[PDB]
Amino acid sequence: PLIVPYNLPLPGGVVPRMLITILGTVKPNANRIALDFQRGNDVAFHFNPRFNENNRRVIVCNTKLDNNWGREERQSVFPFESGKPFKIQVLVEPDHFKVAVNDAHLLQYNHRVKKLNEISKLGISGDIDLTSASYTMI
Ligand SMILES: CO[C@@H]1[C@@H](n2cc(-c3ccc(Cl)c(F)c3F)nn2)[C@@H](O)[C@@H](CO)O[C@@H]1Cc1cn([C@@H]2CCOC[C@@H]2F)nn1
Ligand SMILES: [Cl-]
Repeated sequence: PLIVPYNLPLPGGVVPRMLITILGTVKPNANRIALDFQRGNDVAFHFNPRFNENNRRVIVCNTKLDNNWGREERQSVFPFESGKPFKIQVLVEPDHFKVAVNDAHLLQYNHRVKKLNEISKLGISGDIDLTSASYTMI
């Protein structure tokens, strides 16, 4: 286990067939979780479960370029629960990131940042206890 926030290094960036597994437990009174796939200051893929946005639960995904947030992709399917252990898996595919939570497909996010080999850090933050952060090639 590690104390958030934590940066998982991704040397030489990501590549198709790379499967990243984040294990943790959501804190009892959680407001938000965030994964940030970074290319320097740019955020290629921000995955942001929000427990209480306008008294609703929503997943927000976005890209940050030149310090500006772009078009949000939103999803009401919300597999997380306060207090509960989770597994987030991010499969890097040629054209998108594929996200599954607790072995169930959640969403796909098309690559806006094209230089996968430059996406060299994964930031993990928010209202979680982080157990594990690792990757393998499938
Ligand atoms: C509050 O900041 C968030 C941002 N955010 C969230 C965090 C974070 C920090 C720490 C922890 Cl522990 C953690 F969980 C975190 F989510 N940091 N930055 C991010 O979620 C962003 C996703 O679009 O939305 C907000 C920023 C934002 C969005 N937009 C518009 C909205 C209309 O559409 C076009 C633009 F997107 N303008 N600014
Ligand atoms: Cl944090």
